[PDB]
Amino acid sequence: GRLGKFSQTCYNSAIQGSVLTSTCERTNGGYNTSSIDLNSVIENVDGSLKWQPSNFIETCRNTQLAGSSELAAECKTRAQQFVSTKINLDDHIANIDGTLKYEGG
Ligand code: NA
Ligand code: NA
Repeated sequence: GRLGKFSQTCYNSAIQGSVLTSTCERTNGGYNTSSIDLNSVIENVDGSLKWQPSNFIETCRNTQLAGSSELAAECKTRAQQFVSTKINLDDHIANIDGTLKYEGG
């Protein structure tokens, strides 16, 4: 399961806020410096940093809009059974001058 392992062929890595920057070896020699913002892939669960789960489409089926604003679907529990669920998209999706935009807690 060899996902990741950037550190093996990079150096001068550092973190500032949510951003990792490092200088990494290219396939045919030479280096490149790049950054990755970790806010979209790591989350704080009750004081513990965790990798965010796979996109919900991987573990949910039959997604649809129920009525004017609810996302409904059937999703897998940790025990791997599908159950019904819904979420009101009006909670956090706004019309900003004609375009759908997220506004989070
Ligand atoms: Na560079
Ligand atoms: Na505006």
